[PDB]
Amino acid sequence: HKIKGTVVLMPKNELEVNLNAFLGRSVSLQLISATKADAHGKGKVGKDTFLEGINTSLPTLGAGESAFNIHFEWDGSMGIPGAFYIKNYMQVEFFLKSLTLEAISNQGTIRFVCNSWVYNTKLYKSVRIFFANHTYVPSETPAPLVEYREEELKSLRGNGTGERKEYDRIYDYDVYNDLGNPDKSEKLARPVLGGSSTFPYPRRGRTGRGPTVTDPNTEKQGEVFYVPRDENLGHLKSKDALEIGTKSLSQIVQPAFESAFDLKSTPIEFHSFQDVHDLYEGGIKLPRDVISTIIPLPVIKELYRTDGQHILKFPQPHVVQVSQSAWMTDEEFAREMIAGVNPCVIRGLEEFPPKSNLDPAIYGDQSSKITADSLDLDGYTMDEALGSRRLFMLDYHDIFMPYVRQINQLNSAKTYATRTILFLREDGTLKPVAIELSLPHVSQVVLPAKEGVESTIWLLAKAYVIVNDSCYHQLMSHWLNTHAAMEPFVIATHRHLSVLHPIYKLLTPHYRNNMNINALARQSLINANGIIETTFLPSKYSVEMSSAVYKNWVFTDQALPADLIKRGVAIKDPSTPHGVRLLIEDYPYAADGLEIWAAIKTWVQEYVPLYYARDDDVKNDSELQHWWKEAVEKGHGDLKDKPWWPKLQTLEDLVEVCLIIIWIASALHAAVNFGQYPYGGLIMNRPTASRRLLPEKGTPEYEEMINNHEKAYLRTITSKLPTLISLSAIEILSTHASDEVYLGQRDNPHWTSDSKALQAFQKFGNKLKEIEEKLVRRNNDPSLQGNRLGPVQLPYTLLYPSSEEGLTFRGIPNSISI
Ligand SMILES: [Fe+3]
Repeated sequence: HKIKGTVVLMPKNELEVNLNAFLGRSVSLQLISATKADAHGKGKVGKDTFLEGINTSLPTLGAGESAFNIHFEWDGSMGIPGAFYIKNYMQVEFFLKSLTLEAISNQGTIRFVCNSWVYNTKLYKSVRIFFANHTYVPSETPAPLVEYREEELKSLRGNGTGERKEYDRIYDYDVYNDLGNPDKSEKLARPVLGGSSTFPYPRRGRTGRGPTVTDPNTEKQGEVFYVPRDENLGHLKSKDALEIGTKSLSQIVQPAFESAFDLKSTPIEFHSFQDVHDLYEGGIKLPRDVISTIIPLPVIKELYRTDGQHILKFPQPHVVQVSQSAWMTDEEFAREMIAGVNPCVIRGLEEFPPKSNLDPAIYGDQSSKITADSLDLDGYTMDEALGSRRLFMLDYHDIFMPYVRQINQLNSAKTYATRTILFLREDGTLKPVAIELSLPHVSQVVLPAKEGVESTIWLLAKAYVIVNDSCYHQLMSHWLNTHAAMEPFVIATHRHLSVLHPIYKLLTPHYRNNMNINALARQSLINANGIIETTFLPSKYSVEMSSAVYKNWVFTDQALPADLIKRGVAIKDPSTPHGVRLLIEDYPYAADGLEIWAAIKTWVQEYVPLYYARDDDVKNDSELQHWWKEAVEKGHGDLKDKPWWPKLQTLEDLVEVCLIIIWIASALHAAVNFGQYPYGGLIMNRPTASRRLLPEKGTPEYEEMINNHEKAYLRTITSKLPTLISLSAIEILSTHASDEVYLGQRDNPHWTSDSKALQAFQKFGNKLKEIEEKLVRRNNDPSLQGNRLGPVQLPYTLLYPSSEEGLTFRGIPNSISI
């Protein structure tokens, strides 16, 4: 007869960085039948129904939320509602949370989970439609809803043309042709990444602003880089809009810092290690007009403590919280390769010497010059060490050698291509035993030393290694393997899986804020003269170097067990719980990771069978098949010919693909992202650039090395000004916003009506709490102190599932959210 409903929404003002106006004829809803169809087979549509009154007597409401009453006339000819249209006649958009229809019983309640911005009706080509929270593979869709389902998908795809506007909900692909700024200056031209065999690259979200005047292949600049509207996350609290901090850092803060150095208001260079420690003790003193430009900015103002006049004070990095000098030890240098910011590059060594795969015609003999007899392996012979699998390496030789010549031509950059040899001691810790520093076209081996000028040469050798590692970490482990690799799957999901689809509901929580942070990164982080180019060694070659590495990116090798085996740090072993035996038993990233991997695997294995009983059902799901086809052939289309792509013809394939996607977006990104300021907030520990080669004997640079090793170090690594910018950047990227959604959580508890899926999700969340307790016990186990805490006394918490807000060195978000 009449159906009572409650609409929950958020006015615009609540999510930026008058309630009676919603009443009257301002907002119309029309219910759509799931069971009665018109003559053309489409669900019957009801009459325009308007919000009747405010509902303050609702206790479930959250911050910024308002609830409205509504009553629908729905007679016996109309059936059961499964969807609704909404039309906003106001001039201002609002954020629609939910619609709930009440019935005589609690089972007869129908829930609509919306979470979508609704703009004025005149801006939309099609009326906004929303579905109830029932889950349906395509063949199970109630017949009267079939055409609505497909038409909404078509609306989300668009036609591949047009400039995208703020309120568009159109997902499509384009190449990375929007990073250069040639119309401003020819020196800001950058290669188009993607769509060629020279520069393969994952696609990003299409924006459609059109060509520059000087280069038809490059996309012109804009003040706002479009993302589909519901990707562009609002926040209740402006301090949680961390993603906009990078834009302010580049466009406002960096020019202000630069002015202070131009005017010689502060020393241009660090002169001692104390000058660096000062940054988080008494602070750095800057002119008042610089401070007054910085501290009124949202987000930016949270990065520093200030006296309001002259002081900016950075927070104390975790890595120096117990020992100011432990970072200099060989033990910590080695330990951070398995428990640091970038713990996933080290490889097992099964032959010696290590060899290069580079073309000898271009580079020279590239056989390693390290000799077995020069190494102190704690009394082991090389034969013994290899055979017991105690030798490991951090090999950046082949990755960097193709670019060293171009980098070293730049004015203030000089680098080597490095290899580091590591030995696994009988006590279970890694020992660095040699570093090889190579140039193309002298190339030196450096051995550990604790005394004399040689100990300084060794300290500098470690710095060149970490410059390699930092660049690889930021551009490859972090930017390429998580942010960039994931965006094509986000695009494909929205274009081809209905909101009704079980796999849409499984994956989309692991996409939150991903396209948004990436678009802001294209604008201010990885663009020409952006933050990365300004602060990291390779300058304008940074992003294209990640294209060279993408040539070898393999989707199925992103699975954690596969990665460990590929790198030779584990072996296949069915006698173990996880199917792999670690060659470095105490390996913190891998040992904790395997626990998280297994819990996600169990969740996916218990969810997929709820909707697919047999391999046939996977093959016959046309949305799933279109989704995976497009993700590979367009989204990662430069690699579409590779044989290792799963074909998605079996349940096992579907589980594997979903598990890998969830892994990349949650635990992998967390493990490489949230340690950036904790380890790298001391620039000497994680230098981002090197500016000169090793001094030659008999030069004043060499004499300086003998008499003042701290100054020799600081002249080698990142200069003070880029240090200040990069520390601010990585402080932002290392912070959890207070509205983060962590692994095992979801934003709405009624995301599906299927009680079976809800219970399996409850079990997943409980397992994560069990694992966190297990990991806590590992960090309290004295036998594992050597690798989990190290000389820096910093327990490895980066894979604890839960976290409070802030710069916490722990917590696994669902998604690539920062
Ligand atoms: Fe990130």
